[PDB]
Amino acid sequence: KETAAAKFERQHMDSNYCNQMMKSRNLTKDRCKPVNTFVHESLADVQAVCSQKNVACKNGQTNCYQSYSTMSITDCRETGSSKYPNCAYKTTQANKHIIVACEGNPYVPVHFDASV
Repeated sequence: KETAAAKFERQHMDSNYCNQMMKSRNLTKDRCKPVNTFVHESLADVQAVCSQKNVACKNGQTNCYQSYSTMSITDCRETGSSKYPNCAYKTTQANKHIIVACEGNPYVPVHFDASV
């Protein structure tokens, strides 16, 4: 069973698209997840953000880090009409800075806090 770091990778890493990938990565096989972001950068370059700019997370904890550069991301957002089993997503591609919460040793991303 998955570690938090493994779950982050299955849910967000990817070095219509959103309906296909959300199903493939087991996000919408048994529920419709409202939002999810996929990052199209190498895993090592996303893991490298845990030593970049320290910032407060949305919740006030301080183990969040913002990437110095923008990264290629796809945002998947459920339509207003979506209902399990027929989940449906609006796909938006963008190049944005990512903010991840990091934990562990090695200190690696375990939550996607935001893109900016």
